Amino acid sequence: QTNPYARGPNPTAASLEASAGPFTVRSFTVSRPSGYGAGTVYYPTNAGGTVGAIAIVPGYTARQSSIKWWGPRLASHGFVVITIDTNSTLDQPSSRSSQQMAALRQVASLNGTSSSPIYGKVDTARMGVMGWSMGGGGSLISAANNPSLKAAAPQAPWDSSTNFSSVTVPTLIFACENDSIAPVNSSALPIYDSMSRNAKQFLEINGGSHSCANSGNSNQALIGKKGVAWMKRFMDNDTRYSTFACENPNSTRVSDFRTANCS
Repeated sequence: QTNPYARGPNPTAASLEASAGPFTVRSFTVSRPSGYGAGTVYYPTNAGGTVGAIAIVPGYTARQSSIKWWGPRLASHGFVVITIDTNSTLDQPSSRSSQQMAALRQVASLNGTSSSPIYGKVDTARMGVMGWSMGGGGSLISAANNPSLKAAAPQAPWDSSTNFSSVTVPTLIFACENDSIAPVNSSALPIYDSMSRNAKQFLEINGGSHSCANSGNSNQALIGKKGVAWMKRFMDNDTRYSTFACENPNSTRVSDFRTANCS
């Protein structure tokens, strides 16, 4: 009769492009991180039911400030988000994946802790992974090793191997056209091309440097619209987002677009 995971009013193009969605957002610092360096948790106060969880990791030498804007933007549409700092700023993708999954593990334990702000707010069976550069490589390793994850959306990914043909998780890849650290022709695009068994999408930002999807970027309307809709459609099975998730935006800010196995 109804989707038990659907939350919030019917989405529109304007509402997905605004800086904030429908729910009020609060946040707190993790007092004693378990297996990673530091973490901030963003959550909705009034979503009307339990919601899925997303863990986000930055890149080599980077910290939480680079990916922070995703916290309030995703949480305000009905998600619990944890953004992390790694044990060392110089950790490699394999280690970054380990710490991303330890962060999801701790969010799950906080759901059962009555003193926590997110006590009872999380559906621990529905989780997803995001991250930038080496942390986006780490996100793909996480999905390849843990196929119960519901969604993946790395940005400017990099890894020592481009072969991710074992990934069965729905994966959205954000790429930046003018990336000189993890160039599209030698990382993001071969990574996308290796995935043969999943719903997938490739979205390359016109004229974008390596940090084209970080906090402060000038395409937050489009990037945020696509990120929220992808997570809504595949973590929540919410078919109100099916067109927003799979469609070609037909935008002057996208220089390359590709999708497979979506509808």
